[PDB]
Amino acid sequence: TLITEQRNPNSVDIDRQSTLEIVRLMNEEDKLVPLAIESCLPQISLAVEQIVQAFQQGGRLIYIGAGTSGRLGVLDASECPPTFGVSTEMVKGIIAGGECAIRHPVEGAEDNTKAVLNDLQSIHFSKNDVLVGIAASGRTPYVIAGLQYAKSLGALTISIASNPKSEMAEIADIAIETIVGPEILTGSSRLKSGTAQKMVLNMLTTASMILLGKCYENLMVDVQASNEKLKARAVRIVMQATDCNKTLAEQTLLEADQNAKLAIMMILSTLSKSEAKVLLERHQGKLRNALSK
Amino acid sequence: LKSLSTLITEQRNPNSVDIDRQSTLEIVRLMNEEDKLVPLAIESCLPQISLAVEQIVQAFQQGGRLIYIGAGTSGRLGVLDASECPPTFGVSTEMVKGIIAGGECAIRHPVEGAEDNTKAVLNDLQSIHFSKNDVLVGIAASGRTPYVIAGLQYAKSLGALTISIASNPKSEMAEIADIAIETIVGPEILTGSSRLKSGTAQKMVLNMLTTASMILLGKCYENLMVDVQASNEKLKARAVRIVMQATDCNKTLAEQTLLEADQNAKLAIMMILSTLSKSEAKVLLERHQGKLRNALS
Ligand SMILES: CC(=O)N[C@@H](CO)[C@@H](O[C@H](C)C(=O)O)[C@H](O)[C@H](O)COP(=O)(O)O
Repeated sequence: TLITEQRNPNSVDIDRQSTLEIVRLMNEEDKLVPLAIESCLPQISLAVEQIVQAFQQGGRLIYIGAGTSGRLGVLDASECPPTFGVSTEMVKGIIAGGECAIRHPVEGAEDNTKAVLNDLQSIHFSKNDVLVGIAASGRTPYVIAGLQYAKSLGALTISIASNPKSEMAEIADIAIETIVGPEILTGSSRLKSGTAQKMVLNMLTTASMILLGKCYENLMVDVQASNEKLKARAVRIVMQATDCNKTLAEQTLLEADQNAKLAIMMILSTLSKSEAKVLLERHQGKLRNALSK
Repeated sequence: LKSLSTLITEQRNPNSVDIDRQSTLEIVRLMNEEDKLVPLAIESCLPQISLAVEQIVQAFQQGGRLIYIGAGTSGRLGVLDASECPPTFGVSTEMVKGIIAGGECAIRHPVEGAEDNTKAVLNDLQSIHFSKNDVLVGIAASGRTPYVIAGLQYAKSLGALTISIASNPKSEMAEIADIAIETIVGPEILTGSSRLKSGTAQKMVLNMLTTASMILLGKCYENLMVDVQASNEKLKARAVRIVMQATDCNKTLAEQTLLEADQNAKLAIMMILSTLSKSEAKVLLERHQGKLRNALS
């Protein structure tokens, strides 16, 4: 009786339509997703602010889910250290069934309310951490038990689901409800619900990191340059922020240990490396504040 | 700073110059406004996506596999979409495969240099015995990731159909590939953060490539995925439910017909709706390529 499980009347003839019609239909349904997220903007906004607050108190952003949801959690978290320069501990994706569940099934993983207890305890989940439970259905027991444990510790709990008034929503402090409508292939939550979940998670990390100063203007100043594109982007970023040349950007970057934010601080302040480090620290890595003062 | 200024993926977004000073709600609203651009960008790609699906369907029918390659988020999304196919469609793990630069180490974190390593893609493709009957989909926002470029070249040299998905127009990847899909989502909210709009566009396109191709293989009755073989207890319950949902019959007929059809839900549905016996239903279904409603005339 859940929306996620309903049949979609616009896809009833999909088994006899042309290739173009099927993809047109899917693309049409896809336009529903950003609209569905729009209803959720106030809750998402509140989520970010609370996450930022938790980050400032030493807590982490923890994602849990099974199957596609858990994989999306891992995907979003994976990108935080190279984009924002933070540790792997800061945003962690946990998936039902562990490491292999990223590619492979794990029978009963989504129904194992005992395992989520172990999974959260082995990372010492605490009152200061934030738990986001992700399940299109809103009733995945693994996620439910996870949320319950987090709530019992006094931790902030966020639920992301695609059915209204879910059990997950009831438990969680903040209920994000992405009502994307019945899927094109009945029950295929990986489609619109997966897309919505990616959009929401992308917001939770991007927005919170922007607010923690993990960027400057719209430049990725905390990027970890682990390849040719990224190494060239760091140089580019320093030039964009300072109007200096390529030679000076590379030189400073080298001196700043490939830290573009530090390099920018050094160039726009004429300060030495150690003093630029000192001023940045004193303003929590917020380059704008470190230069404003 | 090399030629990155030329690529939309590396360009600055006018709407987010001050994003480090905008309020929390302004930030999420902007990300949301920009998200709206993505299905629109994919709309203009529908004819190429169609061509790609049709090619993939031929390959599936010729015993070929659908192979995804990429680095970083792209690679991960290839792996994501492929990982979902066996449970979603009741297919073998071999039929859709996701390969990511740097292997299993890259799945949770970056691997230093992996996207640059043009030798490694040769090993990765050879290790799964990539052949001319397979379809290679190269996935890269920038359209110039050398790992993926070399991937495609190797595939092309074999005579395998090649598909590229990129977010910059007229890319090197597009030049090499037979079918070029070009999702122009515009500059990201955080400059160069291709995990965002490009990642979303990538997921949407991959989802179409697998979902539409599976539908064309006849896996569906109306908008139900019915190709399930009840090899154990939990697939049986899923089969019974889908037989019931498709034919509006009761649990009794669904369970009995499942038995007579050797645990094949699709054939069970065929028997019930046609009133034909197992062997007869099998013949008629084959004559219409395993497409249920075409067979039921
Ligand atoms: C830009 C960034 O800081 N991180 C992301 C994307 O946001 C990149 O990945 C990182 C480096 C990784 O290896 O985890 C990106 O996914 C690859 O460079 C693929 O680029 P592309 O081939 O054009 O799709």
